[PDB]
Amino acid sequence: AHPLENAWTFWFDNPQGKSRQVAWGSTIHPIHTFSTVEDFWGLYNNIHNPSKLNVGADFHCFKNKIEPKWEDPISANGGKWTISCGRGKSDTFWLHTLLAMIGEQFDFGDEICGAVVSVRQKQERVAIWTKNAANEAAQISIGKQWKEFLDYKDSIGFIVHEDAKRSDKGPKNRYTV
Ligand SMILES: C[n+]1cn([C@@H]2O[C@H](COP(=O)(O)OP(=O)(O)O)[C@@H](O)[C@H]2O)c2nc(N)[nH]c(=O)c21
Repeated sequence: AHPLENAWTFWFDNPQGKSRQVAWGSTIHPIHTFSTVEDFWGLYNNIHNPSKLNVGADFHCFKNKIEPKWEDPISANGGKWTISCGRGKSDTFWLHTLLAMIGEQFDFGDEICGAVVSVRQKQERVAIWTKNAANEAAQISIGKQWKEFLDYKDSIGFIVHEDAKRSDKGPKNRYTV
């Protein structure tokens, strides 16, 4: 078996139609933990790809003990890069995102906390979470390489978690790569 540098945990949360504004993530839960390339596949192969997910469901893959929540102390000062695409057109983007992450392919690897693919009504988004948004140099690098890894050519934005918390209005991208 080929061991990974870091352990990872798959997370999942299917609201089942319930609103996401009330008691958010009260059901988010871990699914599987893996620490080798082979184990990663065995899990990935027997797990619903993004395209098979119902509206409202969220699939996450975080490093070590980090949880898919803004309130997590590890992501307290972080943010995230997002890519949006049509319904059922994120299977590959998500896959490559996972491989690049577990592969420790990023120049500022420490920053990487995990990834989350969100399935919605008329769109699907894949987002990679980072530790320090105040570090513009690192984030710009993470963003560019991520697009490079997924061979994405459209501009993307980085949204600080503190701005995402804004329940009053949509968050404005801090950076764009
Ligand atoms: C990711 N996330 C989402 N929420 C809540 O869930 C809402 C919806 O978040 P979403 O479903 O990720 O975005 P969407 O509805 O545009 O598809 C957010 O506006 C917050 O009210 C969150 N609330 C907390 N406390 N922590 C989180 O990480 C978090």
